[PDB]
Amino acid sequence: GSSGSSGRLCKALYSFQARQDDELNLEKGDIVIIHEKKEEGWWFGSLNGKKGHFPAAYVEELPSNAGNTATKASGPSSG
Repeated sequence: GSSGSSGRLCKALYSFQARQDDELNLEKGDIVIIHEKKEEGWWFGSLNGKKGHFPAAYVEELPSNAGNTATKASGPSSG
């Protein structure tokens, strides 16, 4: 599609409650951007704009994102 293929994606099967800021909170059916997974189960990525350490067993790697998330705004010569 678009020049990329750098970060992987995944869906949170079970909602995770990040005890502290160290970990990352996940919600049932949440797409997280896989940044780095150089750990056993402990994955690293951003959910909704916030990065952190979340479990793998909770999320599941996906081949492609879900449907198509986009919006249409207007401004000073937006496009």
